[PDB]
Amino acid sequence: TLVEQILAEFQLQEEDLKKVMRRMQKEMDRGLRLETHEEASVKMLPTYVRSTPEGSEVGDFLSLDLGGTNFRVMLVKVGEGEEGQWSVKTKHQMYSIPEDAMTGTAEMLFDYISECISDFLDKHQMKHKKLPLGFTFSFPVRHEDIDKGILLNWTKGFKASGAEGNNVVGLLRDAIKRRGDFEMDVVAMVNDTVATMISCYYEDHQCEVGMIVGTGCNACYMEEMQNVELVEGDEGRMCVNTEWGAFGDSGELDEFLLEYDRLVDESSANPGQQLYEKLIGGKYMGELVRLVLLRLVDENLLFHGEASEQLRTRGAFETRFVSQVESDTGDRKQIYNILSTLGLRPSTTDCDIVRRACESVSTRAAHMCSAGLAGVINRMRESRSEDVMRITVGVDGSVYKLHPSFKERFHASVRRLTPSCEITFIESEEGSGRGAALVSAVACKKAC
Ligand SMILES: Nc1ncnc2c1ncn2[C@@H]1O[C@H](COP(=O)(O)OP(=O)(O)OP(O)(O)=S)[C@@H](O)[C@H]1O
Ligand SMILES: COc1ccc2ncnc(Nc3ccn(C)n3)c2c1
Ligand SMILES: OC[C@H]1O[C@H](O)[C@H](O)[C@@H](O)[C@@H]1O
Ligand code: NA
Repeated sequence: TLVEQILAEFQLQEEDLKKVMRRMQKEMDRGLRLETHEEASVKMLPTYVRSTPEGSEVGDFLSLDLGGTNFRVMLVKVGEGEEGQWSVKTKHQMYSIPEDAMTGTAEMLFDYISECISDFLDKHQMKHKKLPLGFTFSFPVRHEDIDKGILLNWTKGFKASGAEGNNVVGLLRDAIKRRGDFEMDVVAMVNDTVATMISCYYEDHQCEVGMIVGTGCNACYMEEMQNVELVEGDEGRMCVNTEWGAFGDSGELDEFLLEYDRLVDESSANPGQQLYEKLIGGKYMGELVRLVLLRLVDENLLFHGEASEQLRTRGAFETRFVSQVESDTGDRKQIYNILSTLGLRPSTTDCDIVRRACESVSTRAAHMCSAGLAGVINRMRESRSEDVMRITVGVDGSVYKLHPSFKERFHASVRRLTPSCEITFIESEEGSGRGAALVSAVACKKAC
């Protein structure tokens, strides 16, 4: 009961979720308007990705993916399909980011990116090939066009100095000039949410929402042009990057924030920023569980009130451990092994408590995430005339894909909050790479 009283703090009633949903909708409306776009916690950044009236280039494309724990370079072949365009990743290489490069300047980081591109083109006999470049940049960008935009600020622990406020495409093109080895036609820069939505659209034309639940958490959707006041025109739709991770940054989530949320935030690389994301993302989930277990040990409710050296160190309870604990069949074998590796010798009840602590944090993440998506979907419903809105949501991220129960708790909670909406959820197959190449193929018809 004492353990259950502490875990009860993570509960969110239907009215709590509807309140989050309504406040998300409010912040989304505020971000789209000129008078409030600047002070808005939910930035609602125009991407310049429009509902295209046909015009795509076919062939091989080079796709870049910067945002995750590592960095990826891939080759994607695009062609004329039934729907419109098919796309397939043919070659790929993952590169790790060094400590001195992540701490170093923007020019140091982008030179390393340019060095990785050289390594890929050399080890694939294509340095002599002038390919259009597609760039998936999983960070908040204020766009001037499809191939132009400034980094607003780093998120998810990134720190490369002299990057914020500068044209990201400009940094990459300058780094390529600084090398002289190869030549790239940097054609498009898209967010990971956008890349995911675009790749899912060719499988289902009803896909007008992109959502990422991985290290970070964010969504994009197709907004009516007349509602995107930060761009000129009233015809068609434009994809808007909500940057919903920053919801709560103006105090919108204060009544829902817990001692563990406050501890994660103070110790993070961005204190006071990405608060909503800090309740959901894989960068923070395992850390939230760690802080809960530590509370239980101080209250003498877990491990006889004794925590290990590893359990008392930041980042030790990895997000994958949350997913592993919740995959346990009931024999406690998976929980025991995780805890033993963390230097603990848990009892049968300690294992059960750790499971409960994991479910409490991951259920809150799924429910909080659902209120956001329901907000986007109901906002889209309002700006349309039909009996039932049938919409497809394109999804990516390890938390949503790999966690044993997140997906289902999330789907059930979204459907509950979205009446007269028929939602289809599709997972992206190489969404970041294919999406960036698909946007690049259309953008090529105008620039290259
Ligand atoms: N089995 C797992 N279950 C749940 N979460 C996990 C699992 N494995 C890793 N993670 C976490 O999820 C994150 C990695 O998510 P990824 O899908 O690889 O996306 P990413 O490319 O690293 O960055 P973004 O923001 O999600 S596009 C890290 O924060 C991990 O701690
Ligand atoms: C739902 O809307 C869609 C669906 C699929 C798409 N595939 C490629 N490019 C798209 N849009 C682009 C690229 C460049 N611009 C100015 N607009 C695109 C837009
Ligand atoms: O990667 C998932 C998301 O993580 C962070 O919230 C970024 O600010 C956003 O650009 C990205 O889409
Ligand atoms: Na407009």
